[PDB]
Amino acid sequence: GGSGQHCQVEHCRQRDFLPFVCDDCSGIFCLEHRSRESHGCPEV
Ligand SMILES: [Zn+2]
Ligand SMILES: [Zn+2]
Repeated sequence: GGSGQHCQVEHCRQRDFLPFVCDDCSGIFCLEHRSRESHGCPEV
């Protein structure tokens, strides 16, 4: 929207994404990124 929230994973793209933050991991996460498991969520 305005440089407010961006996927923690630097590898992620710049294009718009799904603003999904992890309860345990404050870092921003995407809906698709989950399937990739690039972040390695503790509850995933
Ligand atoms: Zn992402
Ligand atoms: Zn997480």
